[PDB]
Amino acid sequence: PQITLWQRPLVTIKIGGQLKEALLDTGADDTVLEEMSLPGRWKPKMIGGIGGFIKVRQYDQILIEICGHKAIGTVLVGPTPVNIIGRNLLTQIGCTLNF
Amino acid sequence: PQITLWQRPLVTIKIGGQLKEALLDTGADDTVLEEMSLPGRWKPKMIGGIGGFIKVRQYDQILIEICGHKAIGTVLVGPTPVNIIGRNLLTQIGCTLNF
Ligand SMILES: NC(=O)c1ccc(S(=O)(=O)N(Cc2ccccc2)[C@H]2CNC[C@@H]2N(Cc2ccccc2)S(=O)(=O)c2ccc(C(N)=O)cc2)cc1
Ligand SMILES: [Cl-]
Ligand SMILES: [Cl-]
Ligand SMILES: [Cl-]
Repeated sequence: PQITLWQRPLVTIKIGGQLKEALLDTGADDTVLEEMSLPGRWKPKMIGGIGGFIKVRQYDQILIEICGHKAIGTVLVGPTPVNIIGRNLLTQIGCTLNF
Repeated sequence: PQITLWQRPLVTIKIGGQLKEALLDTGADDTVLEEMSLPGRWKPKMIGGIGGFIKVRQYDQILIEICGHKAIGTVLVGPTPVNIIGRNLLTQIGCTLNF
């Protein structure tokens, strides 16, 4: 699709079999979801937000669908203001900014 | 332009006679710049996300040029770690997400 930005670009994602609402965030380098169960081992990751850096859990090679587009990549889990699809997965699904 | 998300979508803007680098950020409702002077009235606001909240000054009806595109809108000014062009101005230059 072509998504305008008059409203937040909230889309449905599917991960671990569940539908969730997430924000397409080109300012986020990474993908960070609210606390959830993901398979496997995780590694530590620091993400720098507006108020400073925080520790989150990094899970690699996770299947996630974004508006029906299948992706497999790194998903961080932590206390994000909203589920966020950041550039790692936006790139994967072929998303660009256009004006 | 069509801007890839392999890297951060950093652009040059011109605001208040200053040339700055800023991130095209679809996750940001409003534009947020590092401390600078702007003309006119302002009112305080708090904005936040990962790591917490910061206080900013909200200036409305500010002229920004983004990639040669003029746009008018609110600019939040405060101790942000990165200059952000949010949806309030992305819309004005006709910026969309595309995949
Ligand atoms: N209310 C408003 O207008 C408003 C609020 C908040 C801001 S913001 O400054 O925080 N801002 C820009 C920014 C800040 C720091 C670095 C790059 C970009 C958010 C938009 N894009 C990412 C930011 N974040 C996501 C977010 C915050 C709030 C609402 C929706 C989305 S986040 O939680 O800092 C985060 C950071 C980084 C990562 C990562 N590494 O993936 C994930 C999450 C601007 C405006
Ligand atoms: Cl840890
Ligand atoms: Cl990835
Ligand atoms: Cl505005």
